[PDB]
Amino acid sequence: GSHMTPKDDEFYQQWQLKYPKLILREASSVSEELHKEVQEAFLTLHKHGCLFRDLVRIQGKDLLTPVSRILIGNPGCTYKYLNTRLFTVPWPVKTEAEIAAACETFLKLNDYLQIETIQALEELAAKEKDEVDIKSRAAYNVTLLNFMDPQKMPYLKEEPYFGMGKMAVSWHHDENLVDRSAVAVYSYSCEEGRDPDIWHVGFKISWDIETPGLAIPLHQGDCYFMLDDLNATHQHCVLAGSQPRFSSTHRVAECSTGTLDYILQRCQLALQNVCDDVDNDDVSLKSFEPAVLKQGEEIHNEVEFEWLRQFWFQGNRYRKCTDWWCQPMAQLEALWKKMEGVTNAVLHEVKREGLPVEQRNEILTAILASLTARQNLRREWHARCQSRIARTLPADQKPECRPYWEKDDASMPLPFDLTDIVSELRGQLLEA
Ligand SMILES: Nc1ccc(-c2c3ccc(=O)cc-3oc3cc(O)ccc23)c(C(=O)O)c1
Ligand SMILES: O=C(O)CCC(=O)C(=O)O
Ligand SMILES: [Mn+2]
Repeated sequence: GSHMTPKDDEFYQQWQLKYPKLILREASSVSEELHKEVQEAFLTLHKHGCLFRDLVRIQGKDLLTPVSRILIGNPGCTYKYLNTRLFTVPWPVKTEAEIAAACETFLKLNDYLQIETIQALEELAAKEKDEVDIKSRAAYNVTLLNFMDPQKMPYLKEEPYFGMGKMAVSWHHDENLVDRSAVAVYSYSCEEGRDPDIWHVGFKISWDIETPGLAIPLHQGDCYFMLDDLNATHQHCVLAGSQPRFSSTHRVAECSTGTLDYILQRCQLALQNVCDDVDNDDVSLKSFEPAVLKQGEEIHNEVEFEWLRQFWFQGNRYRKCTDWWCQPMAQLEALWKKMEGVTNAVLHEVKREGLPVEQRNEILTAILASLTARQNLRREWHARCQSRIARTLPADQKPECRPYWEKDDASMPLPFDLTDIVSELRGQLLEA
């Protein structure tokens, strides 16, 4: 396989024909005011130690990301990538001053790229011959900031299909975005085919290593845009240059189950089955209808694994840049605590003498999948907090396996290990 750069005559026609949805707006087209401001913001944020490598999970393997990052965006919003839920350090939509200033900066960058994107989608629709679709597909709600110093890596991976050389980030799609939403990137480089010293973004068509890929050079302050279905039909990578580089990748996160407000509302829904006169250990339930119980235990898992464990796995490295999620995480944890009491109550009702076995088996069938999953995921999370590489990470932001309590701890109604309880309930349902 081979690739094209501006050095090739075919590059330009290839781009115009097979990539009308990829746009480049060079540093020139953006005000020097903005450049200085966002570059300063990157640099303060780096100096404050705000960007972290993530301890992600891909195809069974625990991996540190070579790139270090921080998520910034709408308050209460989250972005899930490579099985890791990033929580926004918030920007001032309708903290240590400096850090708050940088977030405001990236908010205005966001406004600018949003305008540019709408503009480009308008021109794109015009060449193809509804403005709600356009504005929603450009309504960026977060940006994921990236940093890599390539001299810090002992050995970089070779781009395997087209000879593009060294890769900072492998071929992928930006995942979990609103359908056909655009992606806008501000690239900031600290400065026989593609020049190894310059950073490039690479592109290929999915499934296809015969059509030569493109490597677009990125100089300081250059911006690129992926429009409409480009991010789905094509893969992209990042090709390392000689110097360090920052980037700001503004996206429309699909967040329909990804906001604080959403998960709080799910918790409230589970707790509608609970007599709520008073908050004590005496949890009593309004109903034991299978469908209501299933839902409650499903929500129990949702808040526990998508929110609590995800959050605390990141070693609380937010209080380094914000405390916005502190009380929300305390509130969710308490809501999850009550839900522990709920599961206990359901177990108590199952073991109760005087319950017709038909109603007992109706309940078991409703909750077994949830308690099973709660066991399996709890093991995964516990392993993932010990493991090989979790060893190394600085104790100042190393994975905490929260919530966690010992067998001896009697502030909690149930044990962390549910294996006994799962076997016992699975046996009863087979009792013929
Ligand atoms: N240790 C690593 C962990 C993750 C990735 C990586 C990927 C590695 C493999 C892959 O198929 C997709 C990847 O997508 C990424 C997206 C990001 O925003 C950041 C990193 C990746 C990589 C990589 O780029 O090869 C290495
Ligand atoms: O930095 C870029 O240009 C693309 C962003 C990216 O691939 C990433 O790190 O998620
Ligand atoms: Mn990317």
